Amino acid sequence: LDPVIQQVLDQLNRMPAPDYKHLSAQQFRSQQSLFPPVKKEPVAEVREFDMDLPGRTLKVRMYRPEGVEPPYPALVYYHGGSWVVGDLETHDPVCRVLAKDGRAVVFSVDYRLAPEHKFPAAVEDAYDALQWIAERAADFHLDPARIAVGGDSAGGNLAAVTSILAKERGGPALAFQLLIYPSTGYDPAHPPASIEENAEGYLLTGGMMLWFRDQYLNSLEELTHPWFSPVLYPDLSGLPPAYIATAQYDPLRDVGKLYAEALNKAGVKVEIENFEDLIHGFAQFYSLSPGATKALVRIAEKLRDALA
Repeated sequence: LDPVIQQVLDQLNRMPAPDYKHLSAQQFRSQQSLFPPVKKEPVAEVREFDMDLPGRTLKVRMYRPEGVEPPYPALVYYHGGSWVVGDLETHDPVCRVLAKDGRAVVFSVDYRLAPEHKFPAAVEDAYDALQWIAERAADFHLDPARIAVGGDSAGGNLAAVTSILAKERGGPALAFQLLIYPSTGYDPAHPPASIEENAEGYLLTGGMMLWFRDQYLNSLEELTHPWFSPVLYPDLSGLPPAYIATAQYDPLRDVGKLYAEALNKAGVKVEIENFEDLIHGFAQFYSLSPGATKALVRIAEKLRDALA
């Protein structure tokens, strides 16, 4: 068997065969891990509904894990995609792993994308979505004291900013921040080592990074706007405890590190783990790469411990 294939098969075969004799087409379609060849972990329930907010409606997908009992701890998740791409489908596999292994109800938010909707549209969506869900904790049998925010890449950025906004606005209460190789920013006059080092050859490149910023931002001044680069916010005290995952061969590796330092500096509890042999966006390789698979579950296990 071809190297990669043998690996994916065991990864895809991990779960048994669904009781085909009693399987509906809609269910098969929602769970099929054939194309793309990415495994979709089973959860007890997946609901999709609309979130009517002022000026716009956001689609949402809720994942309730099997074996967990109410009140449920929860995670409001914002997908990655550099503020320009990604949707509920691209990160469906990721949310399933976080719900299943994190033992928490996950709410994946379909926030508005640039350039159609420039900064700070996504930021407003992230906060308002958190607020909408928190206001409806009972509706989802959630434990109000165990609602966390999180995201990968641009999504991690949104989760981090939402926490600050929630602090300034007086709420809602956030119990934890799950930041997966987040784009939390840095000072352009002090770009960390990794930015220069891993500029090319690892999926996320410098040319790509500038391009994404062009699509998302309106002016150069916004490069240091705290809602874009939260690491620059002057008062990170009182924020929710956080867990940050970084990838060794990721230009944003040191960016994640810089946020752990800023949070730590402000007296915020934070744990940062750097994953060896992985690149930016490794969550997308869940079920394909053994290392990525192990790392993403490790991240989900960190979420579980945090919301216990």
